Amino acid sequence: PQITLWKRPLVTIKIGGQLKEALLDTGADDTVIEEMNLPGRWKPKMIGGIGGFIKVRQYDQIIIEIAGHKAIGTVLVGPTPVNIIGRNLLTQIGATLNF
Amino acid sequence: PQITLWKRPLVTIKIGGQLKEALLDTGADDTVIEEMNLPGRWKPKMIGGIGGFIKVRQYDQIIIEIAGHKAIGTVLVGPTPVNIIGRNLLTQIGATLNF
Ligand SMILES: CC(C)[C@H](NC(=O)[C@H](C)NC(=O)OCc1ccccc1)C(=O)N[C@@H](Cc1ccccc1)[C@@H](O)[C@H](O)[C@H](Cc1ccccc1)NC(=O)[C@@H](NC(=O)[C@H](C)NC(=O)OCc1ccccc1)C(C)C
Ligand SMILES: Cc1ccc(S(=O)(=O)NC(=O)NC2CCN(c3nccc(C(F)(F)F)n3)CC2)cc1
Repeated sequence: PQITLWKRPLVTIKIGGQLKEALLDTGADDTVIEEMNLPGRWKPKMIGGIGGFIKVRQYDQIIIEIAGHKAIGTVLVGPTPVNIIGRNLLTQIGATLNF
Repeated sequence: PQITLWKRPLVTIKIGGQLKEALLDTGADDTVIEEMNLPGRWKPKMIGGIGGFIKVRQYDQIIIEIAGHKAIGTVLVGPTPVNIIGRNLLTQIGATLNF
């Protein structure tokens, strides 16, 4: 695809039989989601935001379809105001910024 | 150019006749920049993201060069831990997410 940026880059993501939407986010080191019935336990983490720092729940080896493409990685769950797909998962599906 | 994303996409910018580096941020609705005086009048605004909210001086019709591409737009001035060229100005230089 070749997505223009006049609106938010929200794409259909799927994860362990859960259809959702998410934000392709070139300024996000990590992928961060609001909830999902993920692999039980989670090693805790801290992530950096514009308005301070938040505590999240890290889950690894996570299979996720993004916009068609398959991806494997580290989905954090945290108090995010929108499902964010960061560079860790954007790399694998070949996603690049262009101008 | 075509920017892969294994690292942060920081680029050279020129703003207020001052050279900076700044992160190309497709999740950001607005453009946010660290302290500096710009010309013209500002008006208060709060923006929010991860961690919570910050306060900003919003400036308008602010001429800005980005990886050597000219652009007029709204630019927010406030204490971000990083300069962010969000979607408002990305649409001007013709930026797209390609995969
Ligand atoms: C996703 C995170 C991992 C990411 N943070 C990082 O990658 C940081 C630097 N690194 C990191 O987490 O590494 C691990 C760690 C941290 C420190 C040391 C060791 C361990 C991040 O906060 N990403 C943001 C940029 C950033 C990075 C460096 C430091 C400061 C800010 C935007 O790209 C990202 O797009 C966010 C997510 C998002 C998108 C849209 C909606 C709300 C939040 N947007 C924003 O912060 C922007 N806000 C918006 O687009 C609009 C204007 N506001 C909004 O819709 O907010 C309403 C909202 C606020 C409050 C609660 C409910 C709703 C923007 C203006 C800066
Ligand atoms: C391989 C390939 C090359 C070129 C193209 S394109 O057709 O010249 N450009 C384009 O289509 N832009 C927009 C429309 C489709 N869209 C999108 N693309 C993928 C996945 C999702 C979804 F649903 F999950 F959200 N949405 C937004 C961008 C296509 C394919």
